[PDB]
Amino acid sequence: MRITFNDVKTSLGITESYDIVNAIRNSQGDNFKSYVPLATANNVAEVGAGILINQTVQNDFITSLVDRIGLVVIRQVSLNNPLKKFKKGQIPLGRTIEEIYTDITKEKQYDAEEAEQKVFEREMPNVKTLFHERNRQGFYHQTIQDDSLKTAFVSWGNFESFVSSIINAIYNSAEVDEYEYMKLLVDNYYSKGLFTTVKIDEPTSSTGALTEFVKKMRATARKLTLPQGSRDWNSMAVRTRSYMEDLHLIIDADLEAELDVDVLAKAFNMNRTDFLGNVTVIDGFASTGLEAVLVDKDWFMVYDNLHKMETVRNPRGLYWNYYYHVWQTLSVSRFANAVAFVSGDVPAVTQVIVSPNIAAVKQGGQQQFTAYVRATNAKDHKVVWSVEGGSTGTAITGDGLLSVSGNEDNQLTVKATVDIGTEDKPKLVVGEAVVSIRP
Amino acid sequence: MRITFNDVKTSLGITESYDIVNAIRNFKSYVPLATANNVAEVGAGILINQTVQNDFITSLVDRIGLVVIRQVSLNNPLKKFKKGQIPLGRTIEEIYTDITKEKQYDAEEAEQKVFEREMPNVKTLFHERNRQGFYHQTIQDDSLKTAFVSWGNFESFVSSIINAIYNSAEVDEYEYMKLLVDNYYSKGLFTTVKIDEPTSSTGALTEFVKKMRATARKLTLPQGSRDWNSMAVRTRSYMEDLHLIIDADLEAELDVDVLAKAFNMNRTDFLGNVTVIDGFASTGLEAVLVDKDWFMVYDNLHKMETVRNPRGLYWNYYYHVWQTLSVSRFANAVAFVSGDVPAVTQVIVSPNIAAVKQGGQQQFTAYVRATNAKDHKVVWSVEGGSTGTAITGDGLLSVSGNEDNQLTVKATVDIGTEDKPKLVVGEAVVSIRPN
Repeated sequence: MRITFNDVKTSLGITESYDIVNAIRNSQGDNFKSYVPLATANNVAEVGAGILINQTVQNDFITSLVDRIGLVVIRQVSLNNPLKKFKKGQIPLGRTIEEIYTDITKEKQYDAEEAEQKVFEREMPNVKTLFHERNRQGFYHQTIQDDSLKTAFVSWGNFESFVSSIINAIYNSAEVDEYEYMKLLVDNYYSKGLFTTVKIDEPTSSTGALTEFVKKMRATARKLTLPQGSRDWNSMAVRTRSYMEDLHLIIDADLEAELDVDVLAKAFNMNRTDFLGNVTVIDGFASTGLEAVLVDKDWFMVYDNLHKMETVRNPRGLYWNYYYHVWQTLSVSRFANAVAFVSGDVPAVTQVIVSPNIAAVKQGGQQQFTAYVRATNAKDHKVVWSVEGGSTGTAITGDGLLSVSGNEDNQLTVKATVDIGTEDKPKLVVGEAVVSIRP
Repeated sequence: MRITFNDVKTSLGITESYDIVNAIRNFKSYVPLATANNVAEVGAGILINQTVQNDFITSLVDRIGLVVIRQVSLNNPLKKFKKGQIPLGRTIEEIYTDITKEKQYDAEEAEQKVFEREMPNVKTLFHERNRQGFYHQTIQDDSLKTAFVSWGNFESFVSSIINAIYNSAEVDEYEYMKLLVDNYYSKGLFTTVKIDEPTSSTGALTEFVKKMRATARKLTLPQGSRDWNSMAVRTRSYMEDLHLIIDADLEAELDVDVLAKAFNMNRTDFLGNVTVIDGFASTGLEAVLVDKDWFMVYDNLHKMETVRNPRGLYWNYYYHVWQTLSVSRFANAVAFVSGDVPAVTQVIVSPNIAAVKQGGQQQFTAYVRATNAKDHKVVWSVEGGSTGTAITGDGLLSVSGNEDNQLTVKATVDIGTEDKPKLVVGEAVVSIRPN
C-alpha cells in the first residue's frame, strides 16, 4: 500500500483565456504595463491559484534536504435550513395525524305551532377530517479509519479537528436534505393545482407591472384577514379566518432586488408600498409561473419522528461506521389559506370542490351537495351534475339534491363538471365525492 | 405452549413492573426509579440514547429470558425424564449387580474359604445421543417504542418475545425423543412382541389390549423375569414406573378407559404415564413400553446471546440449548411390533466380556429372543485362532497355554433354509492375562 503520482503538470483543471504570462511581456501602453516592472511575475502567474497535488521539492541551497510543509489549515462550515422555523414538535408514537374541522350551520325561523312536534328532531353538524402519514425514512453513513489516518498528521490537535469536520458534514447533509424536502412540498402542492391562483402579468417586466403586483398582493392580504371569514382561499372551501401576523410571503432574491431598487428607494413614505406579512427569501421556485407564495402559519404540517445516531466498530479493519437515521412526516393542511400569485398563462378554471366529500346515506336517504368553482377570471361558469352509482332509481337534481333507491348496494360517486374549452374541443374540470350506502 | 405474563409472574418473585435491571445496571441517573403509574418518564429515559437503550434491552432479554425459559422448560409434562446439570465424572457407564439366591448356612463348607470373592458386577456402557441447536429471533425498534404506553404493553411484549422460543423448544423436544426411540429400535435392543394391526378390526384392538395387559403383568412380576431388557440381567420393575409411548392413530382409536384398567391405575394417573406421538417412521412399530429410568436427559447448558444491527435498526437474540440424551441398557423395553419380524431377533451372551488366564476355562450361556415358542439351537464358535483353545457345544471354553492373542466367543443361531442369507450372532470378548 503505497500510492504515488509522477509526471503531473500544474495546469490540470485549467482552461486558459488569454495567457496573461504572454500578454504581459508584449505591451505598448496596454493595461498590462503596470506589471512590467515586476521581476518575479512569472512564478506568481504560475502557482498563484494553488495546485491540486504537490511533489517533493529539494532545497535550493543543499539539494539533499527537502522542503517541508509549514502550515496546515482545516476549513469548517455550518449549514442551516431557513425553513426550520416552520416545523412543529415531535410525534414519537404513531405514523398518522388526524385533523378535524367543523363548519357553520343554517338559521331557521321561529314557529311555535310547528315546534310542538319537531322538538326531538336532529340537525347534523358539518365536520370534515384529513389524515397525514409518515413519508420520510433515511440515513447517512460515514466511515472513519482513525488508525490509518495518523500518518497524515504530525500534531494531535488537527486529528480531532479533522474527524469533527466529517461529523459536522453529516449534519450539514441532513440540513440540506431537510430544506430540499420542505421546498418539495410547496412545489408539488402547486403542481397538484390545490393553490388559489391570482393572475399577474410579470413582476420583472416594468415598474407599472411591479406596482400592480404590489397592489394585488395588498388587496389579497387585506381580503384574507376579514373578521367574518371567507371560503375563497382554502382548498376545503370552509369559512375560515387568518391573522396578519400569521401570513408569510415567500419570494426569491431577484424580486426583492427589483422591488427595493425600483419602487422602494424612490418612494416617500415607503411603508405604504412594501409587503405586509412576514417576508422570506429563497433561491427561486421550481415551478414555471410561480413568483411569490402567500400562506398561513398553520399551512405547514411537517413533523419529525426519529433522529438517532449509531456507531459500529470493526476490530479487524480498525475503523468506525457512523449511521444517522432521520424519520419525518411532510404534509400540508388544506384548511389554511394559500395564494399562488402566478404570472404565466393559466386556465380559466383551476378546480371544482364538492363541499361534502364523505357521505354516509341510507338506502332511501337524501343528501345535499354544493359546488365551489375556483375561477381565474371575472366570468361565471355553469356546473353539471352526474352520478356513477350503477343502479336505477337513484339520481341527483341540478341543485345537487340526491335521491337513492332502496334496492341497491355499491359505491356511489357524485361528479360535478364544468366546461372551460371551446366548441368541438371540450375541456372539463371535475370534482368527486364518495358516498357509502348504509342498510 | 400457551404461556402468558402469569407464567413469568409466578416464575419470578415480583409483580408487574420491575427495576432490577436499573438497580444492577451512570445508568442509575438516567431512568426514574419509581414503580408508580408513570410510564412516559421511563420510556423517555430508555429511549434517550442508543447506548442506554441497547444496554437495557440486552440485559433484559438475556437475563430475564434465560431465567423464565429455564424455569418453564422444567415444568413441561415430560419433566420426569429431565435431570439437572450432568454430574461430574459420570464415566458414561452403568454398573448393576445381578440378584442371585442366598447360600445355605454351612460351617464346615465356610471354614475352608472366607476371602473368596462372589461375582463380577457385569457392567456395560451408556448409549448416548447429544443435541445442540439454536432458534434465534428478531425485535424491532418500532415495537419497543410502542411498548411503554401502558404497563400492559410491556408485559405483552415480554410474553411475545418469550412464547415463540419456548414453544419451539417444547415442540422440538418431542421430535428428539422420537428420533432417540427410532434409533434404539434400529439398533434392535428392544424385546419384541408380535401383534397384528390393532386398527384393522375390533378383535385386533382387544387382542392388543389383552397382550399389553399380559406383558405388563409379566414385567411387574415381584420375583423378577430376566426375559425382557436389552441384556438378561434379572431386573424387576414396578407398575407405576411403566411408561407408554404410542402412535397417534392407535391412541385415538383406543379409549381412555380399559387401557388404564389393564394396569392398576385409573385415567387420572394414566394420562401422566402415557405419551402420544404422531407416527414412528420405523417399519411397523406401534407402541413402546419402557421403564421409568430407561430414558434420561441432562442439560449441558442454556444461553441467550444478543447482537444489534445499526444499519437495519434492530436486534437479534439467539437461544442456544445443548443437552445429552441417554438410554439405560439394564431397563426393560418392549417394542410391540406388527409385521414380518424374524422368528429369532437376537442372541445375547450372559458373561459378556471376561478375563481369563492362560490355562483356565470359562462357561458361556446364551439367551435367544425368539418371537415363537419353537425352540432354536445355538452353536458355539471360538473365532480367535490357536492350538488347544476351543469351546465345546455346551458353552465351556478352555484356553490353552502359550497364548498371546485375544479371542471372541460367538453364539450362532440358524433360522434360514437351504439358501441362508441370514445369521444372528452374539459376540463375547475374552481377554487373556499371562500366567
